[PDB]
Amino acid sequence: ALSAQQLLNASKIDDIDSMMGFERYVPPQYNGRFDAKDIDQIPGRVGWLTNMHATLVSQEQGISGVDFYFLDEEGGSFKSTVVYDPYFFIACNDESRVNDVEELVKKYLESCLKSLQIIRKEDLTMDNHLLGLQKTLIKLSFVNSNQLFEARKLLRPILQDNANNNVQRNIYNVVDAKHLIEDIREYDVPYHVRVSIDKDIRVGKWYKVTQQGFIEDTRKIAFADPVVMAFDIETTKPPLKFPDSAVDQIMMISYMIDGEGFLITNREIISEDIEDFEYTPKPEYPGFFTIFNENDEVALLQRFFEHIRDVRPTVISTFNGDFFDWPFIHNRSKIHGLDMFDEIGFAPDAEGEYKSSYCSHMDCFRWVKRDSYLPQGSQGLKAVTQSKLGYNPIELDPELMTPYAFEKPQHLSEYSVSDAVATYYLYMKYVHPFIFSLCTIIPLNPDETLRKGTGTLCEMLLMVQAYQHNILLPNKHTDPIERFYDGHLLESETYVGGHVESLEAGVFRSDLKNEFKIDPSAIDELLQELPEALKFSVEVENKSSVDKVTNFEEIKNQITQKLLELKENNIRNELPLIYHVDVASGYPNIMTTNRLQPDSIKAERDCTCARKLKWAWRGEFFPSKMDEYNMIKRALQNETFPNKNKFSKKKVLTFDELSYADQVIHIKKRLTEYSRKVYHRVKVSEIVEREAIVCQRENPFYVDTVKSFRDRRYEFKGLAKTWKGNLSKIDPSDKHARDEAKKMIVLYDSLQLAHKVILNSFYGYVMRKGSRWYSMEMAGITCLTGATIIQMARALVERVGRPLELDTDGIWCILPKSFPETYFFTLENGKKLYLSYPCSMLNYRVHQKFTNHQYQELKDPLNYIYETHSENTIFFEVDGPYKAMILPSSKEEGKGIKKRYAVFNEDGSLAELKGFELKRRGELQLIKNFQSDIFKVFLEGDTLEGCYSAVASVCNRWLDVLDSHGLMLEDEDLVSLICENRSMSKTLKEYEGQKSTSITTARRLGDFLGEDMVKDKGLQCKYIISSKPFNAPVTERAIPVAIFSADIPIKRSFLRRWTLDPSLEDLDIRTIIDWGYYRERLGSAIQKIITIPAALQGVSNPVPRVEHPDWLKRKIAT
DNA sequence: TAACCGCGTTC
DNA sequence: TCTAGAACGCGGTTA
Ligand SMILES: O=c1ccn([C@@H]2O[C@H](COP(=O)(O)OP(=O)(O)OP(=O)(O)O)[C@@H](O)[C@H]2O)c(=O)[nH]1
Ligand SMILES: [Ca+2]
Ligand SMILES: [Ca+2]
Ligand SMILES: [Ca+2]
Repeated sequence: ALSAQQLLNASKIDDIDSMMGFERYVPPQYNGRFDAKDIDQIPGRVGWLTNMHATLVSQEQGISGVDFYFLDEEGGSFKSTVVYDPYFFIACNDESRVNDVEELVKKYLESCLKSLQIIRKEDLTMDNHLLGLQKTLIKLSFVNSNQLFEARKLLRPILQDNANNNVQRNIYNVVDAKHLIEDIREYDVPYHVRVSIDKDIRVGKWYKVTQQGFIEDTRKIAFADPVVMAFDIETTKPPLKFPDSAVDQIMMISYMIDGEGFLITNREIISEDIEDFEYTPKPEYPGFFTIFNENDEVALLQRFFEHIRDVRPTVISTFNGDFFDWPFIHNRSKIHGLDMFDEIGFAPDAEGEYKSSYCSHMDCFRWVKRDSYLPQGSQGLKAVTQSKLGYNPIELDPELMTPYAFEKPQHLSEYSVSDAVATYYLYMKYVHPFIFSLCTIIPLNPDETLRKGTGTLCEMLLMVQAYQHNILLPNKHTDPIERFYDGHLLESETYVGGHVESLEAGVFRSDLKNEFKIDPSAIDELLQELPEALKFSVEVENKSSVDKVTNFEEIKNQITQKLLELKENNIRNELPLIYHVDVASGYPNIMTTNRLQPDSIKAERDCTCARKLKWAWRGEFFPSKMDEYNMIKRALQNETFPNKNKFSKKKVLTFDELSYADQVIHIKKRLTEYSRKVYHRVKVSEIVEREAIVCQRENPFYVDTVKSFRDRRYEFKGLAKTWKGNLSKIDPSDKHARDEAKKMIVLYDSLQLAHKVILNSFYGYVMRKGSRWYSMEMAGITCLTGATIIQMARALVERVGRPLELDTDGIWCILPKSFPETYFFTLENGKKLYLSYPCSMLNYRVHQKFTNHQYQELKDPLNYIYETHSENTIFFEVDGPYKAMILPSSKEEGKGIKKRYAVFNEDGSLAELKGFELKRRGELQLIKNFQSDIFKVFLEGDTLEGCYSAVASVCNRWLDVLDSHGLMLEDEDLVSLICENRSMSKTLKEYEGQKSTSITTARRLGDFLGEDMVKDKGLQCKYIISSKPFNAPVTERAIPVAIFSADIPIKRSFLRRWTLDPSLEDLDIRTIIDWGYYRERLGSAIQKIITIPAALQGVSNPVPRVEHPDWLKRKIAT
């Protein structure tokens, strides 16, 4: 009877919408033909779709439908409602008797079923579906979703029983219609997704709402301009603690509406009335903020709710507002006897996020977290503003927030409007165009398009294709609770992913000579392939013909000579060429080349059309066999356990009474113990080479969806490279032009990276939990193939140059200055074709060794005729040459550091900075600032030995800071330089039985500040490592840096407690630091970046105060 | 030493 | 309920 609450909320939503200008529109009646070619003749209203929600409407019980919120061409707004019967399917194990099943379900579901019907869809798991055979299904249609759910509850027992054996009575006897129900299908599709897919309606498109339905207006494709608002709230706060929606109150709320700024102030906390002012951090971001100095918090809350109600915003944007701002405003409204929903139509949803019916809430922190491609260290508003808006917003220590409400209140007002300016323009410039364009292809509304996982977005895209090709959706994947290998219980299984190699460390610079040993057989190979490779570069790499290029022979000879000079002088000491080669959309193009997709992975039983491809399976299992396995379960069966309902008539249960899971949970622990004692190892790892069949004739709806999104992303990736060239062609004095060109580059880099995470997820989706198209084989084939290609390329580079670092699909390398480099074919039309010989030599070989010659495609659908052709879209791309690249080395013998380096452009700017602590979130600020100071200095110096001498100076100055026990620095730069920060993904209760600096910091923070400090995850544990107690583990000396700002009484007690020294009176931070610990941290940094890499290049220790490891001193002494 | 964990990176 | 993947560096504990 929950329909009541649902029918109720619909009427509430209907009224809130009309209050905001969204009255329900019903179009005139029309009896002429429905043809989009006569859109101007059909009666109806034209609007721009801005939102969609599922609703329960009565005619004038509840009927399911979808509310579609529009903005019209006359500056007005409205909404329209489409109704559509929810439905799912019943599949049969005997197609000749579906009418019996049909007759049974029509009576068994007499209560909730509205209609039924026999439908055929294409099933990709069925024999002969490639010849036109279809699956026969019963389409069960309902009046609303509540009825659909009841049928599923009524059908699951029949599905549970039909796989639970048949209770027999007369044992001497030799089919029921119930047993003909194989499974239910397409039952877990969200209703609004179902309507958006079947009706082909997308937010962001123009439609004409007529009686016949929605007619897309393809004549207009430019978005209408909604009313957009962004807001930031700032609240008082207990010193050294977090705000509380109960005790603390909102000081002020800054916001901007379509460009115009505002600020409401609570004058019971703000010491003075604030006067209108301007914060325009850059000319392109105007910010004229009118102020509203209200009396009390209640008055502030009512100005906000009244302004919102008057401007009527279809989009409201925040930064982390779903988990702070909106809940704070909601609790402050409740305490003050205000109801947020009745006032602004906003209320928390099933996951604690605040949404409305008429306005989309766009938390920009969701975009940053999912689509920015920004590291977690750079996901704060300040870092996002710097990177994406090109300036520094106003800063303010959060401890100073509540005091400055009284002492310096104008400064507080400037900070709040800074956060406001950043959020509005971040949304309008970045989040708004991306999400609303994405809505035009994804059947979700803006709220969900921004928030759903990228694997769900991929699933949404694939379901469209599958539906529009009449392909039956697979049910969501499910793992077995237990899987076994050679009698051992498996802990985990996966595939061998990407191949990563650390090949060389040290300093490499375009002006510092390097030693090259060139394989003369490699040069002989390149010369044998040269003629065809340049023909390949002309015709395949440039979509051209060798006839129209006029200087083909001159280029051939020029490269030939340079090659031959290298074959005679194998040993060479030349300047380097620091280049990067990487496959463009590697895993996508690997997939499309090999026709990879989950429905193409076939067994030998179920299928020339077959292309055998290899992958590596890796499993982690216990060392115990089955004989041992069953022994522990028997012992667990005799044991008794506590009941999950703490309060129950009963208070204990048996194993067999426990969930098959909790059971396996207990089996896991005991099995681990037994393996640790009898075997001494708890987990055995094994890699098994496997081979899979990929049918080259299967319905390619998946791989076509990847290919289409690949081409979608490439448009923005290409525009970014186009504008990176346009900026290089503008004269340096022509400012503004460079400024707009740089803005275009940041725009298209961002857009293409935001598509890259979706493109990335098309690869990961086949391994996602709940994936409708699961395939471990397809992913393993993709990874192994890329590893085969990247090492073939390394083999060639090894023989004509020095590869430095290798990762998955990319290689960093130095090549001789005299290696064939860049050439330009000239066409009869004067058009020039670019040629990077290092690139095209790899791509010709790639297309010799990895082409798919078995790719098939439907030529004639009516008579099912396939044609085979050769497909290969795997190409290396190239960037460089660069000024410098710095790769660190390990502290251990014969070991490298993968995934960490720094690359510098010829102009001196930083190109790439990978992996280093400087980039990661948290880490020790000392190591952060040291790395920040060091990498630039690697460009100074006239020789390699003089280069290391330049960095050594910074090093010794930083060692001087620590050898001096922080006497040099003022009090601040110390507390800031020696603090280490770490985040806790869970809360501290969830780390039971674990030792870590963050755990110790969190517990000590709670004993001194209260249990409210650990009530939420994501805590920022800021700590220093104390010297005392001596000889104690480091996790036992982590002191939270908040104590040194606490009142003396608390400081001494806890300090004394934490140092195990009750006689301590000296409380000065510098006397508490274990400076030897930090001196060792800096030493390891200097060791891995400077000293050991220098030794590997034959340079005496440039920082002798950092002693070499004993293995390195012995290696040089011999 | 070597196994192992949490966090946050590079792909 | 909703939920893309694996390989890797490093500080730190623990067989
Ligand atoms: O977050 C990520 C990044 C990368 N990958 C996977 O790593 C592969 C190689 O990682 P790349 O960064 O080279 O991606 P790409 O080739 O698709 O992009 P561009 O070089 O054209 O810029 C990608 O093709 C993808 O499958 C992920 O699965 N997730
Ligand atoms: Ca803020
Ligand atoms: Ca790539
Ligand atoms: Ca690339």
